[PDB]
Amino acid sequence: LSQEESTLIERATATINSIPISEDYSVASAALSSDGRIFTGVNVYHFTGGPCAELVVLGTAAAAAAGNLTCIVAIGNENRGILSPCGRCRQVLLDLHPGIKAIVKDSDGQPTAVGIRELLPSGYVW
Amino acid sequence: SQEESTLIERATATINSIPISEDYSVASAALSSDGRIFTGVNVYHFTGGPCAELVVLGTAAAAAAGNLTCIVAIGNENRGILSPCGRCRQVLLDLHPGIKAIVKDSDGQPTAVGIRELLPSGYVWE
Amino acid sequence: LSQEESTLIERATATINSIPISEDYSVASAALSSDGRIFTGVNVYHFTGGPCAELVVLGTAAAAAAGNLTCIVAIGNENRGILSPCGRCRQVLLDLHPGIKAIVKDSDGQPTAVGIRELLPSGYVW
Amino acid sequence: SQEESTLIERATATINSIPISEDYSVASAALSSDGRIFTGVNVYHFTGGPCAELVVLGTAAAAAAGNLTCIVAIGNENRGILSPCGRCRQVLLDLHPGIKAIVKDSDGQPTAVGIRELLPSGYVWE
Ligand SMILES: CN(CC[C@H](N)CC(=O)N[C@H]1C=C[C@H](N2C=C[C@@](N)(O)NC2=O)O[C@@H]1C(=O)O)C(=N)N
Ligand SMILES: CN(CC[C@H](N)CC(=O)N[C@H]1C=C[C@H](N2C=C[C@@](N)(O)NC2=O)O[C@@H]1C(=O)O)C(=N)N
Ligand SMILES: CN(CC[C@H](N)CC(=O)N[C@H]1C=C[C@H](N2C=C[C@@](N)(O)NC2=O)O[C@@H]1C(=O)O)C(=N)N
Ligand SMILES: CN(CC[C@H](N)CC(=O)N[C@H]1C=C[C@H](N2C=C[C@@](N)(O)NC2=O)O[C@@H]1C(=O)O)C(=N)N
Ligand SMILES: [As]
Ligand SMILES: [As]
Ligand SMILES: [As]
Ligand SMILES: [As]
Ligand SMILES: [Zn+2]
Ligand SMILES: [Zn+2]
Ligand SMILES: [Zn+2]
Ligand SMILES: [Zn+2]
Repeated sequence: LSQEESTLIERATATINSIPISEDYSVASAALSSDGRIFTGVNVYHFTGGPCAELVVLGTAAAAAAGNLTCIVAIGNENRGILSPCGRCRQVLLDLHPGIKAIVKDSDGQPTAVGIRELLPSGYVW
Repeated sequence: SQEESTLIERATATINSIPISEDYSVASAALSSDGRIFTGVNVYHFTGGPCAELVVLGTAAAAAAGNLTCIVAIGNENRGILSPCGRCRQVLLDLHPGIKAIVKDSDGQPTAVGIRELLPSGYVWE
Repeated sequence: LSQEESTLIERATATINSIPISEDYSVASAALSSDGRIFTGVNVYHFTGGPCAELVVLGTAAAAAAGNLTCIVAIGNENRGILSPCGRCRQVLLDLHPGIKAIVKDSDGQPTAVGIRELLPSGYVW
Repeated sequence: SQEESTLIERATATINSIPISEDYSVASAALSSDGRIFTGVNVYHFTGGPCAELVVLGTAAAAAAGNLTCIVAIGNENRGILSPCGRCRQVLLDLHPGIKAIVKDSDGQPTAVGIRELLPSGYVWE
């Protein structure tokens, strides 16, 4: 319902729907920075651990000296909507942006922002 | 080459435009067949945070860049050109088989080398 | 308190304490199979995503046609005790062994077996 | 060579001793300086599940094998020898710089090749 939430979802959705359907690049992500910017990116699939969209976003933000990221979401291609961050993404997000929130779907399938720590209970502290 | 220098210059500007960091310490820049340039910075993590080159691949994909023809990585602390790691070579060989990577030759001078030459008898993923 | 729990912890602990102190190999893991076997392994640290001990254990079990794994634990070197599985390990465990439990420490720092799904709420379904 | 054939034979027996699987489809066997042989099977996962070779590295480390001198990977479906992937070459070059890998030559016959030759102008991690 949030304007910030709807906008992030919109940017990620528009990003994935603007590229050709691909099995290598099938998810887009968008994150909001505390200094007033939004960074996007798409995943790179590879058996050796190609980065999820969220990790591409982290590198894109870093390249712009974005600093602290407060919220991030991932949207799947072919109108799949919000995709929950995988376990590796949660670990990287927790270690590099502990104050970040991730948008996921609740029981009713409605968008909801959750603290990263809640997505990774008793998380490993690197 | 003009295109070569262009990527080196862009990646160098990128890493020199962000705070010194152990998490974000390398920048990369790639050239697409259409002539566009894409950049990115690595995201270090023990679970396999993406190298700058992989962030670049995802950034280009988010822009529907298509095929990439050349890519280089520049390290912080004035280290200069860094040869692509083994994982990067595999991902590049699988997603952009015709791409070339810039590395330092015997005399420490930059040069463009085909991906296949950097991964002889390479494993071809199906 | 469980005998099965104490034994897994013991096997993992004995495994890590039997090798030279290393920054590359610093954690051991042990998992129980439904067919009556216990598999161990140590991590392999690498920036490209060297496998955590638990992933080495998964490959070791697979090599023995172990089948279904029911419980797994990780023990750090230098008497660090039980280490919670990282986010990537949780994702791999969920996708390859959905019925498995992981031993982690509770508020009182006491060993406790938890369902993998509880360690990865609203988990991404590959 | 006798040692060569030994690794090939061991890895072949390993992959042929487990159920056909898309998650566990390659076996690897390595030789240590002391003469011991270590095996393992890959663990496929998009977040970067370990290749069989990395599982082998962790298995050897759990036995305090020390330095590894040679390693090979054998694929299921009677595919035979598989060249080590780019990520594997990087990890091998960083943790076992003097190791050699068995690959198929021009005539498709097995041969031992130094890791450095498989990763020319390789990135050296610090
Ligand atoms: C044959 N092949 C493989 C196809 C394979 N089915 C692709 C696949 O499953 N990709 C997925 C891998 C990562 C990605 N993903 C998942 C969770 C996330 N929210 O953290 N962020 C993210 O980017 O989601 C993709 C997704 O749902 O299409 C090739 N690409 N060649
Ligand atoms: C303590 N710590 C770790 C510090 C560690 N020394 C960082 C490090 O070595 N990072 C490296 C990881 C990836 C990156 N790299 C390497 C090869 C490449 N050309 O493919 N592309 C690429 O981006 O190069 C970085 C580099 O040389 O500083 C933390 N960040 N917390
Ligand atoms: C300089 N350097 C890096 C040193 C670095 N500090 C090592 C490090 O942090 N390793 C960690 C990486 C993975 C491992 N780990 C974590 C969570 C797990 N339960 O899922 N399973 C697992 O094996 O835990 C190790 C641990 O706690 O020592 C080198 N190795 N060269
Ligand atoms: C649908 N799916 C994916 C199926 C996929 N085709 C599996 C696949 O290609 N796996 C490969 C991933 C790693 C492995 N591999 C590659 C190079 C190596 N020499 O370094 N060592 C190694 O173990 O080789 C396997 C291989 O050739 O079957 C699932 N498992 N769910
Ligand atoms: As939000
Ligand atoms: As070039
Ligand atoms: As248990
Ligand atoms: As050999
Ligand atoms: Zn992810
Ligand atoms: Zn790399
Ligand atoms: Zn892990
Ligand atoms: Zn590999």
